[PDB]
Amino acid sequence: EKERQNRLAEERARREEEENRRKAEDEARKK
Repeated sequence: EKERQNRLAEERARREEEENRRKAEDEARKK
């Protein structure tokens, strides 16, 4: 269970950092 939950949690965090770098490069284009 913990293996599964941690895997899903890192998948979530990776998607989150994807969106963060994405908004970052968007703002960069606005610059």
